[PDB]
Amino acid sequence: GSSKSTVNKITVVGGGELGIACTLAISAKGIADRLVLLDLSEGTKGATMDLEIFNLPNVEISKDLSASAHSKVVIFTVNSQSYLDVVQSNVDMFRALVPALGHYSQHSVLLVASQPVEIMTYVTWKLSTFPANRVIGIGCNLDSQRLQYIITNVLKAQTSGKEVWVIGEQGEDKVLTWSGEEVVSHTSQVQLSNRAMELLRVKGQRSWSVGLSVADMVDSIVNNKKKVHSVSALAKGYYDINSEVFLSLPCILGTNGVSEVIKTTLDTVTEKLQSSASSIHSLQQQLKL
Amino acid sequence: GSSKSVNKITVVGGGELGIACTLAISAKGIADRLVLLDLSEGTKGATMDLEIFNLPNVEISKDLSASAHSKVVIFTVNSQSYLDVVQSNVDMFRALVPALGHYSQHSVLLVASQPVEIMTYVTWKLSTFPANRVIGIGCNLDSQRLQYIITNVLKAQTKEVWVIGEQGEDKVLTWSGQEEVVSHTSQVQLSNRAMELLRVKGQRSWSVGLSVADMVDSIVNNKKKVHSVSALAKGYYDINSEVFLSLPCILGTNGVSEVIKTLKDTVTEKLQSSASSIHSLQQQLKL
Ligand code: NA
Ligand code: NA
Repeated sequence: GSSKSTVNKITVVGGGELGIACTLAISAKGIADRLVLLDLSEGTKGATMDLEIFNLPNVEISKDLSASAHSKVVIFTVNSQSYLDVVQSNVDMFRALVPALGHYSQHSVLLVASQPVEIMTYVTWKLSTFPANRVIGIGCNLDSQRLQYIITNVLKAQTSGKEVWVIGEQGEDKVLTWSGEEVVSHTSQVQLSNRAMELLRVKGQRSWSVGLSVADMVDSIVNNKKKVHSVSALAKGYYDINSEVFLSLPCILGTNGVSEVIKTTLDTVTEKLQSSASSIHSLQQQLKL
Repeated sequence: GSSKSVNKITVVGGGELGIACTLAISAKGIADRLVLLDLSEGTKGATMDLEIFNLPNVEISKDLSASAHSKVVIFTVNSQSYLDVVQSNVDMFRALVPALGHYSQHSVLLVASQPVEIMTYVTWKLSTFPANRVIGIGCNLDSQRLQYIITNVLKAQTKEVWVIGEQGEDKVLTWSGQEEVVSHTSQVQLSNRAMELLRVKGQRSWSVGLSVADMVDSIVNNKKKVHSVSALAKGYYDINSEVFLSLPCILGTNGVSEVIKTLKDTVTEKLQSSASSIHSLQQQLKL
């Protein structure tokens, strides 16, 4: 008792934790005018039953691919022994999905959040027959937003007009670059960069964090923010890469996807990027697409 | 590039469950202001991404006093023999609940930490709040799923069924009943089947977050909606020990306004058994 003592339609592909995280983050900020969650699991699982029960006003859950029609953004969150076999399994899942989703939303931006992101973005590009500017992966977007917060807020470091980005291939080995001027000591900038990078590298990347970074990218696209994000983008022509690979590059994002790749200062950065391009390209060559 | 081919709500804990509650509450616009208390080692930067994301009405803090004047305080924090594990959880609550109760003296305390029955009792003891304003998530998620299973998965004619008692793999159900007479055997068969469908399902952080947000909705908007929540069960089912079990309650601005009357033998048997075992564990805890 009382005793004491335009209508912005967005499709999230996948009803797993990442798909749910994207859905909730997008809904939390009111980014979508309407949101379709494509639940592609076995029906018996009832993977998204709780979301149906919760009944978000502008959210529709469906198992029908055609429910995604006329989307502004289609977000891929789905995922499947040896490395090549595991990647091939993911590729094969995308092969049965991307062409249909591309058909249903022919003017959308395709946003790839499935891993390994560089290969999966390339695969999505090849399967959709979309222009490269409208196919992007989450790349090092989360890394970059965190790194910038680390420098500004954790380290309270004086950075003057210069912005820092994590670029290239997503992984434990991380590559950074600066875009901006006030003259700064090379030694001090390297020391700052190394320190902020160490702080970043120990952090995990859980589904909720990825969902939040995805929602922010969708925000930029649907509202034509022209905000810079480091995303997986077609890297041929940059850093003397002559192969068709997607690496994370700082891009201006808006209604038509990537509007511009911004220039950064120019060497180990090129070397690491070319090495990534080489290994990614070699793995793409042995995949069945 | 071109080429082709004022309702203030505090969430206690910044772990996955705390985040899930925060996002679910924000998604529906339930909170006017939301404070997320990040009680981890600040070195981990547990909630950094949520700060970066910058939800308009969300404040992240490590300061307990930032929770002051909340309408609802949600406990999502958690954490070797079973008694030692629960004791560590109790000890964490001992350093927390009394301060949060002090800072929001007129709030409803909503306990989402496990084992929920014991942790709700502990929160009740530590806060010195009236029992109606201390509730646990109990079997709320179970109940909402079970009703959805019957109505939507089984398309069965009947919403008036609740999962009650102690949260666990072996579940107890009860019906409110009405003027329409139904065959006992048919109702038992329906219940067993829906219960099996429910029992194979997991309860992930995102699912619990959604069910929590819905309960917060009922409280802060005074919905007077029935939820099966962990509530002081003394007086019900011949239990005269102070234990919290999940009972169907009407929730509103002052927490539990009424425990609804539900069904006639095995249900009481299972409830008394749960009451006894829970009470035994409470007696051996240091509170
Ligand atoms: Na809906
Ligand atoms: Na904020």
